[PDB]
Amino acid sequence: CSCNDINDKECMYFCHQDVIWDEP
Repeated sequence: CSCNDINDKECMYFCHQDVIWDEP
């Protein structure tokens, strides 16, 4: 997962989700 510009709640959400995307 990659988060820095975004918040922790959203970060962890898709972190265990493993969103290998960038543009949805």
